[PDB]
Amino acid sequence: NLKPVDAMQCFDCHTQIEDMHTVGKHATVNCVHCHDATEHVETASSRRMGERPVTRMDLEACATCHTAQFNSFVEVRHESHPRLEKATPTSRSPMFDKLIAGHGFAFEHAEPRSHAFMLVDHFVVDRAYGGRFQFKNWQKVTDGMGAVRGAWTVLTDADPESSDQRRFLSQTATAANPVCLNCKTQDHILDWAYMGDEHEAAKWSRTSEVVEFARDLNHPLNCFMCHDPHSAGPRVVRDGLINAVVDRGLGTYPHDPVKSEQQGMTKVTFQRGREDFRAIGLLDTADSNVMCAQCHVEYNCNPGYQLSDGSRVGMDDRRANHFFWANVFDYKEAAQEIDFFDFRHATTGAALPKLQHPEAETFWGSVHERNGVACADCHMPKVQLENGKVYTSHSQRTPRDMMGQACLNCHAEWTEDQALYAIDYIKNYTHGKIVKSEYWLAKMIDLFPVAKRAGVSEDVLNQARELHYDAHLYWEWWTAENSVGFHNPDQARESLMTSISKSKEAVSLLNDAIDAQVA
Amino acid sequence: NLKPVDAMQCFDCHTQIEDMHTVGKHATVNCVHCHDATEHVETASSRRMGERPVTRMDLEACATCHTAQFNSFVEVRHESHPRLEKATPTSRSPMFDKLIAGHGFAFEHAEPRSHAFMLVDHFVVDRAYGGRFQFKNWQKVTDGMGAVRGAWTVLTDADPESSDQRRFLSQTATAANPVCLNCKTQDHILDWAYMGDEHEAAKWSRTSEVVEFARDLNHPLNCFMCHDPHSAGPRVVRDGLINAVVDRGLGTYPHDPVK
Amino acid sequence: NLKPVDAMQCFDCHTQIEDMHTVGKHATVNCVHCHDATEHVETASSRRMGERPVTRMDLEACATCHTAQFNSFVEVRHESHPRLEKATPTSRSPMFDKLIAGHGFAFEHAEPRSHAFMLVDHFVVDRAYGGRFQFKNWQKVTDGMGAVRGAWTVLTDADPESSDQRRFLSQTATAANPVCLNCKTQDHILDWAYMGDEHEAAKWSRTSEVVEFARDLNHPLNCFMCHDPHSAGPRVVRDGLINAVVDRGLGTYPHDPVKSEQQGMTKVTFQRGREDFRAIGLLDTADSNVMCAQCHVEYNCNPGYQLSDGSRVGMDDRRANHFFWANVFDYKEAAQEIDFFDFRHATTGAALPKLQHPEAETFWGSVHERNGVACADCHMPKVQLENGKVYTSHSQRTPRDMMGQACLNCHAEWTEDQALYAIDYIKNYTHGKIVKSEYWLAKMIDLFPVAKRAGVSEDVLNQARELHYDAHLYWEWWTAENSVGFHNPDQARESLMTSISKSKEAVSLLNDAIDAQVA
Ligand code: HEC
Ligand code: HEC
Ligand code: HEC
Ligand code: HEC
Ligand code: HEC
Ligand code: HEC
Ligand code: HEC
Ligand code: HEC
Ligand code: HEC
Ligand code: HEC
Ligand code: HEC
Ligand code: HEC
Ligand code: HEC
Ligand code: HEC
Ligand SMILES: O=S([O-])[O-]
Ligand SMILES: O=S([O-])[O-]
Ligand SMILES: O=S([O-])[O-]
Ligand SMILES: O=S([O-])[O-]
Ligand SMILES: O=S([O-])[O-]
Ligand SMILES: O=S([O-])[O-]
Ligand SMILES: O=S([O-])[O-]
Ligand SMILES: [Ca+2]
Ligand SMILES: [Ca+2]
Repeated sequence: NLKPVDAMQCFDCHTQIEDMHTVGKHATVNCVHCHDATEHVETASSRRMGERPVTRMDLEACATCHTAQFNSFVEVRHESHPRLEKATPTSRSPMFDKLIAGHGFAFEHAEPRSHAFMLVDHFVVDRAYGGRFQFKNWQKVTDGMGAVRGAWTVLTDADPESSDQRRFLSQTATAANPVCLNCKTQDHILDWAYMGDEHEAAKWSRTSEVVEFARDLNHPLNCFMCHDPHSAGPRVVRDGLINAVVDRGLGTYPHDPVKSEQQGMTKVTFQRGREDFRAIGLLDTADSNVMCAQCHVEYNCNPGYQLSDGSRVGMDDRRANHFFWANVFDYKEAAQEIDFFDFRHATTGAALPKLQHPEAETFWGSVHERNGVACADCHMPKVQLENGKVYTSHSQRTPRDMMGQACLNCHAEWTEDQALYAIDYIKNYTHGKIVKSEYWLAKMIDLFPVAKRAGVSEDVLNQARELHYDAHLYWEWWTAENSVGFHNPDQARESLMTSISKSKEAVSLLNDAIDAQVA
Repeated sequence: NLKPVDAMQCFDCHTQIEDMHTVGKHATVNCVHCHDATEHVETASSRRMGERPVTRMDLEACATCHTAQFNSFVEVRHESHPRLEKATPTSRSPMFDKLIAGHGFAFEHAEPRSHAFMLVDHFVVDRAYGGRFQFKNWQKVTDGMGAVRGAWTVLTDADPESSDQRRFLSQTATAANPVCLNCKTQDHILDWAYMGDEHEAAKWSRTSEVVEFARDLNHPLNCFMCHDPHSAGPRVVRDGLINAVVDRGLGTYPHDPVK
Repeated sequence: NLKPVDAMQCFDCHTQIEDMHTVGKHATVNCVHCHDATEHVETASSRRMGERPVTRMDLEACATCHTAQFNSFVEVRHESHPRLEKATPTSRSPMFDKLIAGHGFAFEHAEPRSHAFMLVDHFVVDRAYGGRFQFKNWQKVTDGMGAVRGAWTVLTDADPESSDQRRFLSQTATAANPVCLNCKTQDHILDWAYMGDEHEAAKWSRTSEVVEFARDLNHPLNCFMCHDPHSAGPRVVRDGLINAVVDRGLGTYPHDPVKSEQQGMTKVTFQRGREDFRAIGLLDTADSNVMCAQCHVEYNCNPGYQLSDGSRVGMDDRRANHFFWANVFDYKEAAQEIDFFDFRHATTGAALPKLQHPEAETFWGSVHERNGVACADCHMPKVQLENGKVYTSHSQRTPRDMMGQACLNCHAEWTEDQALYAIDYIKNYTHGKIVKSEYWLAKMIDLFPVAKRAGVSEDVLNQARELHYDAHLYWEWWTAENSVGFHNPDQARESLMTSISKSKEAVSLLNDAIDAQVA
């Protein structure tokens, strides 16, 4: 059984914790729930840590007093089909392999499934660790509760004796690096300096051996990613997000200065040896738009190249951990501002961006966002009980499972079937334009080898490569983004029509040049 | 927001609470969750209460850290048919009126329904208070969460100016007395001496005016009826049961001395 | 009404029948249930048949005493979508037409449906008889009971006056031959010599006119294919299977000598004019793995060519009726051992194998097979009755229809939804790798005409053709095999990664050679 410690002892040295803990809704929650600091207190001085206290990062540390929220979070949605490859005719991107050739996602890119699995799925996907990690057997894929208890309770490592990234099966890649883990877990929150910069007090950084780092990590989506454990107040902890909102002064809502001021973020910094070490962003309000934007954004979390001179941009570079914080029509400018692209297309040779699930940036300026609706209203609504204490569902999933709470309370004019029909109208229309964008991109890509072999000039090929950048960006945003247009239907429409226009322009350019060589 | 108090200072006088609280699974749960003792601490000695501290008996005191248990308790089972008289051909006792004639249960004896309603149902049944108490209207019969928040949030008293047991409608009885309430609530746990015997320190006893007692009670089946709030360990609080098992030496299983 | 005959009369001449019938569970079942032998007994001698007795092969001969098993067998699973072409984007092999070009399956290859239809479906598929046979009208496609009563009760022949294989509609083929029928019916069990070799006593053989043979056949999947009618004991009757297990000494479990000895097969031969004529394989145990392996295997049942010199291998050759009895990683060696391939790819010119539903060979060495599980545990389980005599379901279908009996009795840790999710994880992952294997095969195939037209050498084209053999084998095994990886997920994964590797190797070889011609 837990025995309480005297927090006044701690507060003598930890004045920021004192100011947060004594004022918030955890003022009565004793430190012993999350820290074992007995030897620390015996050996610390006001400026030296002494013995390092143990800090619990397991979700069960919160589940004892908050069982309803924990249980709602860990539920597995079995209807969210698992390990389902997107590069198939029945999924999001039928022509993905041709369009993405040259990039590591060609090795595997599955649809998302329930949050319980995020860390294990990151470890086992074919593009990440060369197939080094597997579930202990194929039965363990069902075990959401086990994954939450810890990745290493359900996974195996093919070679515990080595720590290098290498292929263990032929059709795998080794794309994973330490930046990735910041959107899968924050078990490393006390061991990673802000942005992953080198730091004397940091065990792990952008340049660490990712296999060694992985072995130290266990829990998905820690509860404290959105809730300060000391004040219980709303926050973010993701470095890249704090960097965009606060350091670069872009604001929580870059298109709306007023909403940014009402619903802002305050950066709180913690030091080691009196040098800045790590930071959090305290939110003015419990704003799920910004909480979910810790991960559901377009980002760099990988090495790349410079647009200017084509030189390698390695993990050591700050740009390898970056939130662009830009909508699809501002993205090219944002990538130019850091002089960066992701890969060269294997067929066309074009410098190209790689887009990641940009839900937050897509949602900006949409009808729902403009009306003050937030991710949680549709994806984590309040539970409705005939007789009960209301709490917020933490099962972050499609509103199709809870249409009464997620849609119909606001849309009183609709039945469930009518609201579903409105969603499908948007998704069907947008998916049609995605498929057409892919048809035109593929037609363009396939002309590159024909043009090369016909002796078309490098100048013409480079003109087509510049068009490929835009044709790609204005398509891939929408196969990356998970709502199939629902979050912003007009923007999806405008972007996908632009993609098709760019590809058609490139097709015309190449066809004419090929024909001129033939004559 | 709650601010914790110095529990060690309490323990200078409260040695039984100290022994229970420091050892069990509520050792880290501060007294401020259930007690407002600021003036008490200022005025008490080990031999004098001073100002009486406030003690919370509402179930929400536990629901903050144990929402799953609270929500499962308060749920209303709509299939448990409400206000269903047992003395009918389709219920438990078709000839109950003839057989029970002379007893107060002849005025009304319904089948049980969900625990959330036990205190309000005790107050409104025709055999108990002469029909003095009613739900505010016939819609309120559904409101389990409201009854749990407190009986007087969902009930009305026909005559707040009098405190006597009498009939307000002809076919009612006044069978209720203070002993009844021990199986409906323990809001009176600090105001009732063991067995309801007369005691200088008891506001309420077996001989109190039950209408006055009723007005002072709010919550059904308090969570602490089965769980000690200090140790979190298993217990009972009902005097009559402790009297049978312990005082009269019958044991928890009178037919099995080993068990 | 049936009148019993004196079996002692028969036993004077039929001593093998005596030894089987008098000992087994049909010792009390009189010969008249299945034979009309009155004139036979009047005219036979100990070595000459005289008048041929009539033998019933209709399933109703068993249904009188075994109605439960019969009714469970004949049930139509309407959820098993009928006449569904696999070469479509929503089915098993979206790029099948490009990959299989040159082979008769390009004319039609539908998904399987319920066993009641196997003989009629064989007769009416577009690749088989040139469209000669049809159901009497499009309503008859529903009539499972009618198909079981007899194919010719529900089918019509476009030209009863001719017996040649020819096209009756333009986009059909005439792939059917007498070997095919051995996996659709055994009505011919007394009229076909072992392996279909020429024999004086055999009415039909590998070289027969298949249209004439077809007209003589009526019933699907006779009950006696797995149960000896005389002893009632477990057996197989399929010649190709007996040949692999017994004649070639490969064993019932080629990867496990011990299991092969515990669960073995005894070949029993019957003679005509004191010369070996036909055979059965009596099983040591009621082993559904080996019973279902009569048909659910990779096989030759067709003419082909020699790998060594490219010469035709006709129906007259023993190799036209062959069970390879080899897993995917042993198959190439098995085809080399008989010097055989199926077709030349229409685009690449590569010699290629054609793979057939290799469920039995895929199941070997899988986790379930290693734990002593058999096909019937998941596809024909015991019926569970609150009050009833237990029998074995004969409705051989997906375990999704009976998850309680097929999975959950063994997997107590799972709900039905969890077990379904585990199946889908495997099928989704494997199908993703199938689609990727097809993408790479298609990319390779499409380079052949480009290379040819650029003047690439025959030596390079032949190197690519050798790679095509392996790229094809390691892909097609999995579109042929019906579990979409479930029966052996690790093997599917290893094979499909090998396919992709081989195709990528060939793409690189051809691209480099084309580029060298251009420069
Ligand atoms: C002064 C003598 C201290 C006492 C009393 C307590 N802590 Fe401490 N702590 C102290 C220092 C100098 C440091 C290094 C960081 C800094 O602020 O200078 C720490 C660090 C921690 C940590 C972080 C550990 C990590 O892994 O990075 C924790 C969780 C922590 N301290 C907790 C803690 C508790 C619970 C205390 C009361 C029991 C406590 N500290 C007392 C200095 C001092
Ligand atoms: C019991 C000892 C608790 C532990 C362990 C955790 N929390 Fe808590 N939490 C607790 C209480 C008594 C309260 C106040 C309840 C009230 O409404 O009065 C809270 C509150 C929260 C909140 C809401 C805060 C707000 O300002 O609205 C959150 C978001 C919260 N708690 C989160 C949380 C986390 C993430 C925990 C694990 C690190 C955790 N709590 C543990 C009691 C206890
Ligand atoms: C936050 C900015 C992230 C970074 C850094 C990484 N990932 Fe991620 N990932 C993120 C989200 C919001 C999602 C779900 C939405 C979606 O579009 O899938 C994911 C999903 C995955 C998955 C599962 C789906 C799949 O692609 O198969 C995997 C396997 C995964 N992510 C791996 C991964 C790798 C290897 C990363 C570093 C190269 C990485 N993620 C970083 C958010 C973020
Ligand atoms: C990084 C730590 C994340 C935070 C914060 C949020 N999400 Fe997320 N989400 C993330 C990943 C890596 C995945 C894929 C997990 C996998 O194993 O594949 C997801 C997935 C989702 C989904 C799909 C769930 C399903 O049933 O398939 C949804 C609807 C979703 N995410 C929504 C969502 C919301 C609304 C968030 C703020 C409350 C949120 N996520 C935060 C990564 C992270
Ligand atoms: C960000 C992706 C979150 C994660 C990780 C966790 N919670 Fe959460 N929580 C989140 C939101 C948007 C809200 C609603 C805020 C509002 O006022 O609208 C909450 C709320 C809570 C509460 C408060 C009580 C309630 O409303 O239910 C608690 C106690 C709470 N959350 C606990 C909790 C636990 C235990 C978590 C890990 C399993 C957890 N939260 C993660 C957003 C996010
Ligand atoms: C948060 C500030 C709490 C308050 C308010 C209440 N309880 Fe509690 N309880 C709390 C914790 C942290 C624990 C330990 C959890 C663990 O398993 O480690 C408990 C435990 C209990 C138990 C279980 C006790 C045991 O198994 O020995 C019970 C029965 C219990 N709590 C009851 C309870 C009651 C009735 C409350 C209102 C008077 C109550 N708790 C309030 C945290 C908190
Ligand atoms: C609008 C046209 C109504 C219809 C249709 C139904 N109800 Fe009603 N009801 C309505 C009002 C305005 C009121 C009084 C509200 C108040 O708070 O003063 C009521 C009252 C009831 C009651 C209580 C009656 C009592 O004597 O105390 C009940 C039990 C009730 N309503 C139930 C009910 C049922 C079951 C209905 C469908 C048959 C129904 N109402 C329809 C308004 C309207
Ligand atoms: C000796 C005079 C016989 C008598 C008595 C019976 N049978 Fe016969 N049978 C006999 C011969 C020489 C043959 C040819 C095969 C052989 O073993 O040498 C047969 C064949 C059959 C068959 C197979 C018919 C076919 O189509 O191939 C059957 C089904 C059969 N016999 C049945 C049978 C029955 C039921 C008898 C008792 C009523 C019986 N036979 C008697 C020789 C002799
Ligand atoms: C009635 C005259 C029957 C005819 C016609 C068929 N079978 Fe039979 N069968 C019959 C009996 C009385 C029994 C024994 C029942 C018992 O359990 O004691 C059987 C048994 C079988 C078995 C089980 C054998 C075993 O060793 O376990 C099988 C597989 C079987 N029978 C198959 C079968 C076939 C395929 C039939 C048509 C050729 C057939 N039976 C006809 C009675 C009768
Ligand atoms: C046993 C070794 C077989 C041989 C010989 C033939 N077929 Fe077959 N066939 C077999 C099985 C186990 C299945 C079901 C599994 C599957 O993958 O489909 C089939 C299926 C068919 C079908 C229906 C499905 C389809 O392809 O449209 C047809 C029309 C069919 N088979 C025809 C056919 C022909 C023409 C054959 C000789 C060239 C032939 N089969 C032989 C098993 C076996
Ligand atoms: C040859 C005589 C076979 C034997 C012995 C077994 N199977 Fe079969 N199976 C065969 C064919 C030709 C077909 C396709 C029939 C058609 O008309 O398309 C099948 C089909 C199946 C299926 C699919 C059923 C569905 O609902 O779609 C299954 C699940 C199946 N077969 C399983 C199976 C089992 C487990 C067997 C041993 C008990 C078995 N089959 C034997 C051909 C033959
Ligand atoms: C009476 C008004 C009918 C309606 C309503 C439906 N059907 Fe029909 N159908 C009808 C007749 C008289 C016939 C020909 C019967 C014969 O044996 O001559 C049919 C035929 C069909 C067929 C076969 C078509 C073929 O081309 O061979 C099919 C597949 C069929 N019918 C199906 C069908 C469906 C699905 C209906 C509802 C949508 C339907 N029929 C209605 C008479 C009538
Ligand atoms: C192989 C593909 C089979 C076909 C064709 C038929 N049956 Fe079958 N049968 C098969 C198996 C795997 C089993 C279970 C054996 C075990 O002990 O596990 C059976 C069993 C029977 C029985 C025994 C009683 C029972 O378990 O139900 C009978 C009487 C039986 N089978 C009859 C029967 C009939 C009538 C068939 C044609 C419709 C038939 N079997 C075909 C495998 C196969
Ligand atoms: C007993 C007769 C079983 C039947 C029926 C089913 N399963 Fe099974 N399964 C069984 C065992 C003994 C094992 C190995 C257990 C271990 O931990 O060693 C399995 C394994 C699986 C697996 C994992 C396969 C892997 O390759 O790692 C899966 C995905 C699985 N089982 C699923 C499954 C399904 C869906 C079933 C019904 C169709 C099913 N099993 C039946 C034992 C038995
Ligand atoms: O209070 S923290 O800043 O040590
Ligand atoms: O914020 S900057 O990188 O445009
Ligand atoms: O790879 S993650 O960013 O989807
Ligand atoms: O500790 S109590 O008994 O005052
Ligand atoms: O008994 S059989 O061999 O004629
Ligand atoms: O059995 S042989 O053909 O390898
Ligand atoms: O053609 S049969 O072998 O599927
Ligand atoms: Ca990116
Ligand atoms: Ca073959």
